[PDB]
Amino acid sequence: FDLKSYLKERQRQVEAALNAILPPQDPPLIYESMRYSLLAEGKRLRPILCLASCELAGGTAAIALPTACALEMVHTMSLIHDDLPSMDNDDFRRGRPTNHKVYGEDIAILAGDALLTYAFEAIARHTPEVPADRVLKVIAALARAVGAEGLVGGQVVDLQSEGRDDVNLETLHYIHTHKTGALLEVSVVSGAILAGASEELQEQLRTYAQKIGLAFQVIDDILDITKKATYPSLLGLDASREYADQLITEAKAAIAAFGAEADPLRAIADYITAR
Amino acid sequence: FDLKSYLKERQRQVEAALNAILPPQDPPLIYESMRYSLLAEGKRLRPILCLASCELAGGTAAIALPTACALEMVHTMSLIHDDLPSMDNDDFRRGRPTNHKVYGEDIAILAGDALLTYAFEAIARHTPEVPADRVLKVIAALARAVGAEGLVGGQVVDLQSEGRDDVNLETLHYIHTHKTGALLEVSVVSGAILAGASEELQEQLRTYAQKIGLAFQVIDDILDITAKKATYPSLLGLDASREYADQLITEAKAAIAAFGAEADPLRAIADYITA
Repeated sequence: FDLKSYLKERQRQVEAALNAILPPQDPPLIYESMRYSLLAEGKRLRPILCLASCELAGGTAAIALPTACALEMVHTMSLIHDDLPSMDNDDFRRGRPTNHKVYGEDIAILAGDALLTYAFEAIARHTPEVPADRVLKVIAALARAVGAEGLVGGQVVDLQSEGRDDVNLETLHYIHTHKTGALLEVSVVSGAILAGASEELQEQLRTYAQKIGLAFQVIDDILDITKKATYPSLLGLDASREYADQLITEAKAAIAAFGAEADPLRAIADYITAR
Repeated sequence: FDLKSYLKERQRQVEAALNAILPPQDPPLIYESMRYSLLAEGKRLRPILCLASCELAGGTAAIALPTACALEMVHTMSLIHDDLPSMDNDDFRRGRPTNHKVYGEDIAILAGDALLTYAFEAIARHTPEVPADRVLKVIAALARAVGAEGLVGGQVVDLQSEGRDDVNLETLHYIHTHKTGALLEVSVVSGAILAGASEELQEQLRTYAQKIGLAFQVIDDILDITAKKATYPSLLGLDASREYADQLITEAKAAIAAFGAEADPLRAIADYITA
């Protein structure tokens, strides 16, 4: 399976969709700020996982593309807010000034707020050929994933953990499953819901997304060391490596029943451990 | 019509709903910050307009109460973000410290983000009986109203207008219809949509909400000078501003003139503004 080629094609398609679904409008400054962060270079993993889960569950890319775009908008608003001086205080991201360094903190906050709202608008208004009740379940699932039970909850426990000496593995698990996991889970589940997948298929994809998310975090901590409590700091390097391998095993196991449709998802799992 | 008595009863109902729909949960700090701003003293005009519009269009309070709560959550997140040092830099609001002075700017930003998301979750998850397609229309309408075409667009043109000497009546009209009007418009329209009102009834209520919003702003500007920023008095003159306020309330009551009973609370709110 040519993962490099699949990812490059899908990245191009998502970037073209994002550019078309949020065109330059009035007032020009707020649209420019939003698009400055949204159309910046990125892997587009969340939209790609949404389109791949839809296809695997028998749906078309077309029905899931608004939701795919929405997932990137929510991801983008979390980065804009996190770069703020009040939060991680970053002047640069991937070689490019951060939104607030170019437009001011006030415009950056507002660009984040407008992207979060546009995510919900795009799902509700533009999702084609899916019954309303299923589109509503996606709205509810995305709202749960991004808010205090998900992304925001994770950010808040992480902030409270800064410079503590007592951060344990339960705390680390909560932070990673909420700060990053919740949005990965809803990326795959939303694609499946739009396609009209069974609860069983939804739970399989949820398992896959949680596991690859945790795997990515364990391997990143390993690559850093290749006071912040990390998987290596608590488990030890060799135990961390085994944990990462167990997570990708359980991720691939969750989608073992399918054929060629699951190959892109299998390849993404493999790539993480190969990194 | 006893407005004082109607408002006190509806305020009690909304505050009970708000407290129940967002109970204290884990992580405790984020829920505490959210509730600190959400359950603070207020008129609850937006939820009240939602319940009143639903009833007027033949719906029940019960079908609109999650949306009513959602409108207050969005209003609350706008105040939290606006009080930030990056924006209006307010240490106090209605006698009490602002969210960021109590919890820090990071928790305040995240509490705002989590309230905006919960607004959409509450509508999608808890709206009873109303068919899904109409609940989706409310999600879309609220997203349009809060984002760059509405509240955020208004805030951005307002920020760009600070310390300009060329601010004209078109700019002032845009700011007030978008910064404050759009959320008032969607408060009444959302109630009507949930009830299954005609486009005609929706446009009548929209006209009413825009006009009372403008009327409130013109009268506030009058009361500031009665007791460089371009105002209605600075551009129109005091006596012309007074006539504009009276014309707005006239056009607002005219919009709902055909009704006879459930329009009385909306008529009373128009009257209150001119007083």
